[PDB]
Amino acid sequence: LHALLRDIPAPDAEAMARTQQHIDGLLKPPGSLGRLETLAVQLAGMPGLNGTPQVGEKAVLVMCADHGVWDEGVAVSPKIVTAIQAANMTRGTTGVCVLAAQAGAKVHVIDVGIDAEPIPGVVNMRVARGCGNIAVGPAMSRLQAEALLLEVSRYTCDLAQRGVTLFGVGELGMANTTPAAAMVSVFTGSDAKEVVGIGANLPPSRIDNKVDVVRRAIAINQPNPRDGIDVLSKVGGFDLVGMTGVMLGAARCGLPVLLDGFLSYSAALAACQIAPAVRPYLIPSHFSAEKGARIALAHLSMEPYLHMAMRLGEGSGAALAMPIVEAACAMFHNMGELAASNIVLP
Amino acid sequence: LHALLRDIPAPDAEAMARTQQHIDGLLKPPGSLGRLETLAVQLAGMPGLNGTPQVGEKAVLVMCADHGVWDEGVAVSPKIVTAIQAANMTRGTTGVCVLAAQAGAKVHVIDVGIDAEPIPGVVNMRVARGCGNIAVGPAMSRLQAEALLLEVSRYTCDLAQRGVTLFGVGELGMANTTPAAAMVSVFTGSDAKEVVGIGANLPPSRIDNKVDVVRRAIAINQPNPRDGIDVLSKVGGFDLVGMTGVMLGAARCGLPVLLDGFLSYSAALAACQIAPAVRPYLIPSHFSAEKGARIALAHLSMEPYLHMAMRLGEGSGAALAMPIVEAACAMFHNMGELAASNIVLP
Ligand SMILES: O=C(O)c1ccc[n+]([C@@H]2O[C@H](COP(=O)([O-])O)[C@@H](O)[C@H]2O)c1
Ligand SMILES: O=C(O)c1ccc[n+]([C@@H]2O[C@H](COP(=O)([O-])O)[C@@H](O)[C@H]2O)c1
Ligand SMILES: Cc1cc(N)c(N)cc1C
Ligand SMILES: Cc1cc(N)c(N)cc1C
Repeated sequence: LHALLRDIPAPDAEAMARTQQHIDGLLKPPGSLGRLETLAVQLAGMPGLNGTPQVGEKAVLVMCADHGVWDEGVAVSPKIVTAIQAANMTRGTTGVCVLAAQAGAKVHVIDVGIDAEPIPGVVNMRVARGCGNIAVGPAMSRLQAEALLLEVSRYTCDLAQRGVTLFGVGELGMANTTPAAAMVSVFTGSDAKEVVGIGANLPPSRIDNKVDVVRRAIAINQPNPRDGIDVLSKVGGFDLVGMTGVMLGAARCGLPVLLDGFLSYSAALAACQIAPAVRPYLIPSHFSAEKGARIALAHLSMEPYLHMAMRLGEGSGAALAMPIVEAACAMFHNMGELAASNIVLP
Repeated sequence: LHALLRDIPAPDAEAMARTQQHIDGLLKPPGSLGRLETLAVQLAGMPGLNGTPQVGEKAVLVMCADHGVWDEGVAVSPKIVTAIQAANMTRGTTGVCVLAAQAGAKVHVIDVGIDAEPIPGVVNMRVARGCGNIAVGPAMSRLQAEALLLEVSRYTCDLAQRGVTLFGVGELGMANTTPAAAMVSVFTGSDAKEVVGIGANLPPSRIDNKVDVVRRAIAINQPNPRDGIDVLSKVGGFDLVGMTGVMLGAARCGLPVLLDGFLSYSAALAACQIAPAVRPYLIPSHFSAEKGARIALAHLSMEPYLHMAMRLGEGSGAALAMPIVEAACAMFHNMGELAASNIVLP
């Protein structure tokens, strides 16, 4: 794991320089394509893409798991929905499945801790039947966190061998916006009230209880904000740990990762805390309607491309933004050049 | 033309109701897909789509024309770039061509007033070799404006016959952000300084001159803000008139139109002023980096889906958002239902 974090490659400034020069000479006013140009350059710096903005196979990894904190009354959805929905993921009827299909990406459903019997067709990496109730103690041990990080990381970079060049991350777990809020609060230094949202339609009246639970989880566990793994194991979850692992794996693989919503933001904060070298590989997708989204994105210093007021999770936003990443590549490779048209601009 | 505006159909509330009910029963927390759900319902109300959110063939109409106000030193790009770029549009090497190809849409290049010899492969609807310099008088006569509106409208709704269900609008004309700013100023009531931007990389030092020109154009022409056609003919342009015509044509055809950038916003203001019934058919794409974008979007009461800091024009943003429109349809048609999975939510 120390080896893993140690070998994360730095962006290729040489490739980025050639990219910028090429973009500037395209049939358009310099910089007129805004963030599309910026995105194209970023990709070019990623060693896994071979010095150029390109997109081969696409995959969305969905980490599924249950949370003990569900018993604290912080989620209105039945607990079994996690297992049921994970199963639907294999049938391609879920939101991320439909959106991924539109983007030509493949959805990988991974069980890292669902509290139910194993689901056929689902990748099995189950740590336990649900994580501990963070309200009264840790969600898991530090070893269980590190082990899962390692496992998911290898799985991710292994997919690279099969031709995957763009990753999307997502989750599925009833009550997971609670540990996510706790993590955001700890990494950010913001009060729980500022980060706790309604998750999956939590009634406004029950919001006060959710804030109390987050506070309790933090007071009891005393997670070290300077230790990302410590925070994840104490007030996080298996699904959140998995998302972090995907980010570390892609970074080590020198490939781009598309974040999704609020849950992915907390995992991204943890990842960047564990290994800053990961940041250059992160690509935002949309701006989650969850209350604590603005704060989480600010500390990540990211500005999403899409404002859809989405809050489904599953990696649905990640899939929706994949066409954008491909558009930056198309621009870079298919556009004509000013010089070829004898156009000279000041 | 009065017949045209008179026959614009109202949205189908019955179809929209069935749509909302169907979306609410999808395999996800009600409303969790945010603006995707809202978009899906909007499409369902459009009579041309036959009571359901669907997308058949896609087209982007690019209105090209030159402006006399160019001689006032408000644009840094050579005037011939309009003709040269219009030609490149036929070769598929321009920004909108590359982005449209990615979206599977066809680009229609239409010449409504380029100041150069006719370009082969370009649809000819030329009103004149460039419009009048709005700084010293009107850009065109009221009749020339009404005639072009009618011509473009018919062309647009005629494409519907060929299977087009989604339209994208765009333009090409050196110096056109000047008349666009003038129009936004008049329709909005905002001062020129608040709406004039740098267009295609206009040096910050030359911005003062551009503001003066806009003021002069308004003072001399005295356009009636309550008369959209009056405003277009006086301080608008052929390309701006064409964009307005596309919007009126699609609306009459009961079909959706994707706006592009700042130039499209001014055309949209004019269109909604001429016929309010057009508003329900307008779909925003991205948020233009042009200074007067926020104000124009506010009066249009629209919130773009994409924040790419783009300012190329051509309809490049419109093309970039087409996948989003298709995603709303995919969600609506391909997602599973809660009842089928025995999932019950409060
Ligand atoms: O991705 C987001 O921004 C997102 C925001 C709110 C809710 N969710 C989804 O809803 C679940 C978490 O909501 P909750 O109320 O059970 O804490 C989880 O399974 C996520 O997939 C996801
Ligand atoms: O669409 C926009 O928001 C947009 C914003 C700024 C500039 N443009 C493009 O640049 C041209 C107008 O810029 P300018 O400086 O000649 O007034 C015109 O041909 C447009 O296609 C387009
Ligand atoms: C200079 C220039 C300006 C614009 N507006 C466009 N579309 C293209 C080029 C090349
Ligand atoms: C209830 C519920 C919640 C979530 N978070 C998801 N993805 C799906 C469903 C059905």
